[PDB]
Amino acid sequence: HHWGYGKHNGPEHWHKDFPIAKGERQSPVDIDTHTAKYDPSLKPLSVSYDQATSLRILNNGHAFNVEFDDSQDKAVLKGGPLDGTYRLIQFHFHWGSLDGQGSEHTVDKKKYAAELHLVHWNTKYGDFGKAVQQPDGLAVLGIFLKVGSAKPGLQKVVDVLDSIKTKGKSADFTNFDPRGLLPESLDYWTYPGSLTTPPLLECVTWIVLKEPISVSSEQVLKFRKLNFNGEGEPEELMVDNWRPAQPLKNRQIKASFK
Ligand SMILES: N=C(N)NC(=N)NCc1ccc(S(N)(=O)=O)cc1
Ligand SMILES: [Zn+2]
Repeated sequence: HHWGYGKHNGPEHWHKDFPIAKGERQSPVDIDTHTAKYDPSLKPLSVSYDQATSLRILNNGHAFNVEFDDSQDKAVLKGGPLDGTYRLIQFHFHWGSLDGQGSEHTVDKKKYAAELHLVHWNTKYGDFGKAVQQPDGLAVLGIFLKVGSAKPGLQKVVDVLDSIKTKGKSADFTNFDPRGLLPESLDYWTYPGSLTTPPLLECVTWIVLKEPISVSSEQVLKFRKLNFNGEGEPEELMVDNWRPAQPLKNRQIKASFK
């Protein structure tokens, strides 16, 4: 009876195994655009993904992760609110059963169809596992997805999903360029938060881009053909794998723009 996104094991239950679920800096949050504070101390984001080395794509029963070689500074995030270098380890998405829901963060209470999370860890901590134990261990770049025109840089991801339909399946996924998932603008909001899944550790500097990317209906429909279940188990579509907005508490979200 492990955590997930059903009625019996979903977000409202997580606190029983992970009491930090009711902590002081949980994610995601609603971003009130009028109450976000423009912060002139914030720097432009530096996204350096030209040397990224994707390796594999995995259905882990919650989402699918596209994994990167994070043994060197090949794909790094710097600048913005950050004071170190953060290596890309994986990206994944959260999405809905319908286009009207799926994002984790919200903007003036609006839900997007999905949200991309590019997960990076602060190199001074040596490994991801050590970084998640630190208040500045991770930087997650969040990008909203809306349904409209196709995202050509997503299609390579979409097309491999049939090979990792069920929990525990992986497929080699080399030479994927994550630059093809970015919007035009790197304007962002930032705040201190948490992992949005168990163990819900309060280790993340969130950087949420203002400008969404557009994906096609057909692209997101392929996400919704994935399964939470393993092969040879009853089919449960992998949909609505998002945590809803959590209390802001003693935080003000900062804007890089205005
Ligand atoms: N490196 C990993 N595979 N990360 C992992 N253990 N899962 C940990 C993890 C990483 C990121 C997020 S999120 N949704 O806050 O971006 C949740 C959980
Ligand atoms: Zn995520």
